[PDB]
Amino acid sequence: SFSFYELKNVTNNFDERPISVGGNKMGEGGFGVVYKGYVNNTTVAVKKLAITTEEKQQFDQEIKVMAKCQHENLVELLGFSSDGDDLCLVYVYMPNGSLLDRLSCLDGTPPLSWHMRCKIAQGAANGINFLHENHHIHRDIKSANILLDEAFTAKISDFGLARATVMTSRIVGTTAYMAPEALRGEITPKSDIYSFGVVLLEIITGLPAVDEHREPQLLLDIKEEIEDEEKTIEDYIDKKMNDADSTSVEAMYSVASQCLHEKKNKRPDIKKVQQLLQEMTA
Ligand SMILES: CC(C)Oc1nc2nn([C@]34CO[C@](C)(C3)C4)cc2cc1C(=O)Nc1cccn([C@H]2C[C@H]2F)c1=O
Repeated sequence: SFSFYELKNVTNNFDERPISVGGNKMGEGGFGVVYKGYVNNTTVAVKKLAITTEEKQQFDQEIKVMAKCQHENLVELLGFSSDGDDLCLVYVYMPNGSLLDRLSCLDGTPPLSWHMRCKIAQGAANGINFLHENHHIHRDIKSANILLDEAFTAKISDFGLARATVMTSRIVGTTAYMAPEALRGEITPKSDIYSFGVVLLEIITGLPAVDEHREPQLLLDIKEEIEDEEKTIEDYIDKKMNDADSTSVEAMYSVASQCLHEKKNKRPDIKKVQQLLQEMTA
């Protein structure tokens, strides 16, 4: 447990400037802003939450799922702070930031090699598999919620939407990653698989999941382009790599394609996805 005074103190008073300019801001999600902190001889990440105020519930839920789900491919939650002006979650610092940022080479980081893209996709599937085995649905699988430590091990983060077939009157998620049935209110782990297909296309292409100036705007729509023979896989392979063999890139694309089936019951389950990603680099 942490106090707002101490989290405030170790974040330079929640300095909103980017790290490069001298502040503490590392990024921001839909629901908060993430700051670097240095507390008790340890670098940490501190998310200050910031949707109706009752919609506090997320803070509450994030703590319960972290208690249950601990795994090599899941971010570790260090502590929290409910006292003070805002609420705050403290996590183990992830030295290579998010997969989203490393795919865009944000702040000058080197492009991820194909070999490391392959290991990261396997690691992220392992984290999803752990969640579904423990009867959890993440509901916000995306490359911004896959973080990378100093070994480039993938760790799933941001459990504020996770849940323990069923409809909800409160649809949540990130639209550019969301399966059709999840957009329409369904709660199923089959939807996490769909979102993971989009993440696999980010990893293949280096492109963001949505781009209003791009044709097509939604990355998941390049699957139909390739199927229609309007483009090839090769047209979309990230050029910022020189170790991407054709065979294994097409193999991961095929995985991404099966994940992106419109009909949830035609999608592979996470165990099949794990097996196929394993076979890719075997
Ligand atoms: C993605 C962004 C928000 O976080 C980070 N960006 C970073 N960039 N760099 C560098 C180093 O060299 C560079 C050139 C790349 C800058 C290091 C980073 C560490 C973090 C971090 O540890 N971030 C989280 C840890 C734990 C959890 N969560 C999420 C729940 C939310 F809080 C995190 O976000």
